[PDB]
Amino acid sequence: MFKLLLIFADPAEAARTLSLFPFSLNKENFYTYHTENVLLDVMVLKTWGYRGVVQALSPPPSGYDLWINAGFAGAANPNIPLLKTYTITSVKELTPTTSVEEELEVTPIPRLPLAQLTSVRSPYRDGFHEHLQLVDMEGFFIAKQASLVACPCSMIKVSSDYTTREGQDFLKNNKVKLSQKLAEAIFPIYSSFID
Amino acid sequence: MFKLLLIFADPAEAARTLSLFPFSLNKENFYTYHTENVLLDVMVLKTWGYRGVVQALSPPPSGYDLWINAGFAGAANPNIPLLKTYTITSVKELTELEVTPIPRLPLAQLTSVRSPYRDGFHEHLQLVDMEGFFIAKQASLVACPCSMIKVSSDYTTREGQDFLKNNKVKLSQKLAEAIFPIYSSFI
Ligand SMILES: Nc1ncnc2[nH]cnc12
Repeated sequence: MFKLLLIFADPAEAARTLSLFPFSLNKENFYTYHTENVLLDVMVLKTWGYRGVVQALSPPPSGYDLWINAGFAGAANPNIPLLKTYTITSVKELTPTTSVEEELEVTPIPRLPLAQLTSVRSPYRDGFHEHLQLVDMEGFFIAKQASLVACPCSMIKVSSDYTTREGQDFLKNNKVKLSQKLAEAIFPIYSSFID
Repeated sequence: MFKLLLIFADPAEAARTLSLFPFSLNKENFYTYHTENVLLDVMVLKTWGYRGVVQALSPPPSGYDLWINAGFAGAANPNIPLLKTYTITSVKELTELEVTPIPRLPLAQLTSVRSPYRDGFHEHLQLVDMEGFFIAKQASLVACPCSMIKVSSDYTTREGQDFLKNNKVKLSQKLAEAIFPIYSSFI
């Protein structure tokens, strides 16, 4: 029996995927669905408050066969069109006050185009950048927690906004469309693990 | 822009497919969704069988590039397992028309009847429904290709509907999981 964990940063990202299957809330306060040989669970990191906390995935969930982090990401290069779904090859956490970085490889999803991801704490609205592609908040954290349970981790990121002040309105106004692109990319993955 | 019409005979059969996209309700039982490249419309009949087809699809809508009739079907041969999604190659009325198969689905032939068929397996039948023949006839009027997705929902023996009633969610979800990739085939 194949056990797949989906991880979304927030409810908006998760919404359309949660519509795809008849999930139920379990007694542990997260969403679950199973059929045939597949268990499909969903966890949402930040449902409350102004920020996510480390205990959202600490200790990391044990026992799954694959984690997929699906979410929105800002485009920091104008050559990335919006509303486009990518899979991630590597994710780096960047600390802007020191320029110190860490970086982990992640497992690409078949048939999605490849991109690099940088995770940063604060929303990225500085502008465009020579050496950034997609930018999110939680990707590195999730990949690093996955390493603690030796579970492979893949990422699906949809381009949600250009990383400028003016560009944030597009994210504000297109959350349903963006969440739908995530759902459409997740389905063929789920389907490939039916035995 | 590709234009797809999906037709379901009742809301329970349609329910999980309608959960797949953030459809807008244009009018009673008529749902619409689009991206730039694909228009996806869903019609749910207001009653079953030939009467419901006539009410909803006469006149037949023009302008679509494909019609898909998705629904529950009875299995009239014990060699057909239940909870299995098939695509249809031909359809006839028990009392014939080619149908366009959806790729990567098991193949079956369909017979459309005007009353719930419970006569057992004593005929060379495969899957049995109430709407498909009549929907294919309407699609022909507008020279539109027609495909059908039929999930085996009961055996055509007495009280066989109990399996369908117990498995409504799973059956409706099987239809949704066959429909979701078709939408993606046009992007
Ligand atoms: N047994 C049956 N007869 C006719 N139409 C059906 N649709 C589903 N089951 C059926």
